[PDB]
Amino acid sequence: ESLPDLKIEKLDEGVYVHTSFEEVNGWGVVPKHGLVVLVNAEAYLIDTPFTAKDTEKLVTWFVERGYKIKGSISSHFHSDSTGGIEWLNSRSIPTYASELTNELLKKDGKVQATNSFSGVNYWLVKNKIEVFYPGPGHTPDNVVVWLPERKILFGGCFIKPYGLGNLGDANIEAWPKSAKLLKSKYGKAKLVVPSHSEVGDASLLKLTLEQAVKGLNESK
Ligand SMILES: [Zn+2]
Ligand SMILES: [Zn+2]
Repeated sequence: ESLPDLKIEKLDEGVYVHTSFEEVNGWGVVPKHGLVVLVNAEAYLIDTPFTAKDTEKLVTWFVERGYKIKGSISSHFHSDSTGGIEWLNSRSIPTYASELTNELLKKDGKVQATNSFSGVNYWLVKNKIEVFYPGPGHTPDNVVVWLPERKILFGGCFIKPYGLGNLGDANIEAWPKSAKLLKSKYGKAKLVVPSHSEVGDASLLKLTLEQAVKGLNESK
């Protein structure tokens, strides 16, 4: 009835932070950040909004300012990251997903991305966008997206300094190990964009690490 409208804010050179909302069973509504990275005249969707409406608005807002949407990539199989894939597929816009996240969607009777990748890393665009997989954590497929020439890290729902959040499809045992490996590879971070918290810096990495180890202990 009353849910904030899609917000698109500029983050750096060609990087935009997009936020959509959705009523789940928390203290009500919960915001979710994603990103549009502009390479040249080509935009890329790092995670999509929860719905087609928000995904349709986001796309056109960029197409309006003369940018062709080259594709999207989802961080994990959940909805704050895969909802708008459907809309995108019908408009036949290249959609990407990890082979584990596309398997998980399938499992849930959800439409699948039209492009898969595997391995510890994938260059969506060779020297500008890397997708890294530190290992099971928030969910078992969650990936992280790295912006080389800007030191920005999109860590979606994996990065959660203040609270682990939805433990639904977690791997509490391994989150600490992945959280540790992630702090190592990309500690060279300028910015770190969580899915449900204010933008940060290398510190959100150490925070989620303690947050995760505590979660592991706090269960045994
Ligand atoms: Zn999630
Ligand atoms: Zn989430």
